[PDB]
Amino acid sequence: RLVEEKRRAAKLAATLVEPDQTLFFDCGTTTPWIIEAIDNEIPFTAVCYSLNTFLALKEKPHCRAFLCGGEFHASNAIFKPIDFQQTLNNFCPDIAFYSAAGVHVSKGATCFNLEELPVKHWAMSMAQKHVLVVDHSKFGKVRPARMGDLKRFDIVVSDCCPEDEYVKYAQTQRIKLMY
Amino acid sequence: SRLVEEKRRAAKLAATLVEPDQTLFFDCGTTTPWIIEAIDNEIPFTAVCYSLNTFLALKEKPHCRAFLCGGEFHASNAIFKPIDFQQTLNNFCPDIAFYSAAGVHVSKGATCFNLEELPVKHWAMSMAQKHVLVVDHSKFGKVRPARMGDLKRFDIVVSDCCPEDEYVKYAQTQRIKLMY
Amino acid sequence: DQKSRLVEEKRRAAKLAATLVEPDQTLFFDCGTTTPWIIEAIDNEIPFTAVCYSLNTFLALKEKPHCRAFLCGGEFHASNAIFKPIDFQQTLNNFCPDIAFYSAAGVHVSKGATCFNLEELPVKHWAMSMAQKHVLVVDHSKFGKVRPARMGDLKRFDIVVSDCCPEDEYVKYAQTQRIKLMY
Amino acid sequence: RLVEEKRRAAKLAATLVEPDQTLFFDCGTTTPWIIEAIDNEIPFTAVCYSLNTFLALKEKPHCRAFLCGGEFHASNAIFKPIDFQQTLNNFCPDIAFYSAAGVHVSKGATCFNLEELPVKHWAMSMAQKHVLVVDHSKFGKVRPARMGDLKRFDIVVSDCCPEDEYVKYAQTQRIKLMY
Amino acid sequence: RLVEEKRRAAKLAATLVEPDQTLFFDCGTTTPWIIEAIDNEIPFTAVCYSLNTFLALKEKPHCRAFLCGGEFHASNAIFKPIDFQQTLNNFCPDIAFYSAAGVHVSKGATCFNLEELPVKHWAMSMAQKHVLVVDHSKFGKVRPARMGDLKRFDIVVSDCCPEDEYVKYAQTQRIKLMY
Amino acid sequence: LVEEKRRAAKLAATLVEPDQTLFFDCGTTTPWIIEAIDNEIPFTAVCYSLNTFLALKEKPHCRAFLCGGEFHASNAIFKPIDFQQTLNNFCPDIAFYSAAGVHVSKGATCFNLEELPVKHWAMSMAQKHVLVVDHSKFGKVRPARMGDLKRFDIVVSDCCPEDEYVKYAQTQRIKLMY
Ligand SMILES: [Cl-]
Ligand SMILES: [Cl-]
Ligand SMILES: [Cl-]
Ligand SMILES: [Cl-]
Repeated sequence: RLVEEKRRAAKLAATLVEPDQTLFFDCGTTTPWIIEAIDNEIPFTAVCYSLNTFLALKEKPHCRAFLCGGEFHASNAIFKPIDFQQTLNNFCPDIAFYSAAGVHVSKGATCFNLEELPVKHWAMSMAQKHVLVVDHSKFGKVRPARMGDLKRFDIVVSDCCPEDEYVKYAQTQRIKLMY
Repeated sequence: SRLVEEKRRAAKLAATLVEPDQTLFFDCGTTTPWIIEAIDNEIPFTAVCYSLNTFLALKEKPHCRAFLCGGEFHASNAIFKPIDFQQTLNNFCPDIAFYSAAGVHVSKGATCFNLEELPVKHWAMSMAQKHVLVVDHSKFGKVRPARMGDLKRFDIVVSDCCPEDEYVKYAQTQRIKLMY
Repeated sequence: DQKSRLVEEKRRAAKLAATLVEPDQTLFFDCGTTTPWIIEAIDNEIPFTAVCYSLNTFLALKEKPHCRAFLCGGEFHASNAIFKPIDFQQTLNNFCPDIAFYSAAGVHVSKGATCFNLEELPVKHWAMSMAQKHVLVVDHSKFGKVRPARMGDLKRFDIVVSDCCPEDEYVKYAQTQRIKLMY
Repeated sequence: RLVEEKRRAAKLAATLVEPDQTLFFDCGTTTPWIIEAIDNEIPFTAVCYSLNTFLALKEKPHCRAFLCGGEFHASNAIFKPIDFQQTLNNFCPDIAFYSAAGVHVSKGATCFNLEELPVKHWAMSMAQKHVLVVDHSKFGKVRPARMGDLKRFDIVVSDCCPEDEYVKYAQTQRIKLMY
Repeated sequence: RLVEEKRRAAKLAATLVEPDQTLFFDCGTTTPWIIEAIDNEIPFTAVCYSLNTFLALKEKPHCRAFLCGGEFHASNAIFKPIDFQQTLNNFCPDIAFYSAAGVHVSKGATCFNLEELPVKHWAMSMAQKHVLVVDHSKFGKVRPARMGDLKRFDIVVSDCCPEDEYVKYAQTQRIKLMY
Repeated sequence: LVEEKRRAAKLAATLVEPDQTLFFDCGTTTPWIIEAIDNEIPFTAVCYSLNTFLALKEKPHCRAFLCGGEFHASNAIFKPIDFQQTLNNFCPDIAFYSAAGVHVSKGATCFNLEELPVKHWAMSMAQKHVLVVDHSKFGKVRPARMGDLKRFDIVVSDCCPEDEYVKYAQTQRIKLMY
């Protein structure tokens, strides 16, 4: 589970949040720790597509919360839109916080489920700043559903310094590493 | 909190209308979750809703394919209000829509407390194939500020006991089936 | 002059009518120069929702910091600066107001409540059919007058608010029809 | 502010108005200049959803003015219909004049408030010709409420030629630029 | 199952095909009769998303057959794209031929399966002319998956003149009825 | 060489684990791999040819994906026009490849160049690369070059190839299964 590592990376990712921003939060067990770490006095607007992520936003007294609806999928408790992403097409989030099961220089960022790709792809195209929040265990892993190339992300946040391969790759692509 | 026993009986009767593989719409409130709980746990069905407690009840049904209408979250009745285009809901023509109402009045119609619930209630009233209002005996004669529509918009009104003769006569004249 | 005395009579009736507003109620305000004084007299700390169909009524609601204001749109008409709804399903059919506050140019025991403009009857009749409590707010000069547009029988109003008690025939009619007179 | 630039762009947009047309005017401080530029002898029907826009139409002696009613929102003094589906039924404007706080090739046209999206989306679905009227400062900006892709607009009107990025996108997508 | 009626409506729909057009064919047992009715000498490009439709196109010597890929669903043997936003982004068919289980004046065109809506919605958004081909039994029926309002279709083709309420709706909405 | 192809295909099928995401190349060898997978093993598969898809369609526990595009009669394949629609969404656990030639110098080759865009996609995105060829493919040189043999982690055949291939496989750390 690496809960302690996820919580530390998420706390560092939360330092990027500014008052009145519109934020996108991906699914999984890492992003809810970002929501918890945001000071409860900071007002913000948030969009999400998973039950545990929404329930975390619901506990923030100054969060204007939006949920992308659709068919419920038990894995990661997500909602998958039938086709058009009406709710999401109304936003250009200041920051999108992403989750991934794998981070690979050649293969890119991957996840376990294809059902999560439509919303992750929407965020990658419509958000203004892309922040991948992943514990150290995700580096070097490759899962079967592909989100995209690592160059799609502006910042990668983790619990400790990634291997030298990712440090050098991040320098070349101007990807900021926070750990 | 109050009239749970009555809400349970109305829900029990409403659940008998469900048939296998139907697409069902469930309104917000504390009555409709009891309908979902009363449905045969072995019957497969597809359900559409727009509120958190309604969705959580559908999630507990092993053979329910559940859809949630998204949008802005409103604390009252824990609903989701679409910004404008009802994308998820525009994909459905439910076999049965189960509605909630704070008031049932012969001339003013069915009413609720919150205007934010009217867009999805009006959608169901235009797109569902059968309209079933599920209300306890206390809703009859009450009028709240947000108007859902005329009682002739419903095919069936389900309650825990027979309403006053005023509603029996009205339902008989309008061809509205009363179930209690 | 006669203009200033008319405003203070309307303001006195409107100030008394404002005492009926309770927190979180949904209110309807009619058109004219009496209803804006009701809106102004409501405690600025009381939250409420209000629907109207005229520009001056809307502008008065806009000044209330805790008023959730709704304006019935449509085509604009110069007299009383009203909006004629094309479709009542747009805004008005969504409401069953807790209280409807009405204006009238005439109040008569047999001819009923009347106004000058037939164009205002569609919205006035809508409110009379859908609101939960009906409050007619009129200065004393309106009693006994009969204008061409008929709103309805005086018995359709739960409360009639004026700047002074009307003549005995109105007091007796109110007792027979269970109309509360406020003055 | 840029009042002179807004007036010059709006004056150019007004040249598209023909007698007896039905026009939609968006909210903001640019569209009132289009209304001012229309010849006073030209009769037309107009629909709007904001107080300042309506007051400008009321001042036009040969304008049959319609106001889209609903809940009042102080920002831009707009009215938001209770039910988007019942917005201005049976109105099919010949031209819709739109406002935007941001014009971006990838993110599209954006505005500051989500409460303005329902009537803007109504016009985008019902109007026969879509004209975006924006001063040069809107180009490159991305605001939190998204109206739609720039290809949703038939014409983009401005006070001067925008950067080559926009001239190129308009040329490839066949979007007319007027300046 | 009115196969002769489906074949008659399909033959009439086939008269709209012109050489070198790009055509979309919906799933079901009505559209394959349109494909059979097209002269085997007429060259054309076909887009489909179902196995039986594809196998019918594969036999047309001058047809360039394109298959919309994705996840296979046994009902109607269709393919559902992983991400609707990336579906056939380069095609703008001259004509889209649609299927429907229900044709209703108020509720619109409906089908039985939600998995068919993404490609049906893609065609409705990208094709230049929309032609619904339905036998007389579809009129008045309502199924649970909604494709859209009847006004989304330019032409409705059937095996006989439908009931007066459909003739009136079509006249008012400018929908051409072919039978 | 149906018996030889089934022999090699059956050996290749022993590599499949439940719940894996697999890529199956075109040709008449890969459908025999699909046939050999136990019908009770659940798996997800992506392909780009008609016969390969029809083979997946017969597996009751296979979640089947077909990469679309323009149909091409030879090897009955689909030529993708947009890699973003289906293929770029996958990083398969195992890619099972076909080839008409296996040569130390010329590498793995096929007859049709229309197959290279999808084969090259698989070679770059799959996690494990398994070339399944009967003994007759060794030493042949066809006109469409897939890539050097070192790009494949495993080469599955129906019998031991000539010593030149055994030694080359050892120097490249390629596993030979036969
Ligand atoms: Cl009057
Ligand atoms: Cl709102
Ligand atoms: Cl595809
Ligand atoms: Cl190399």
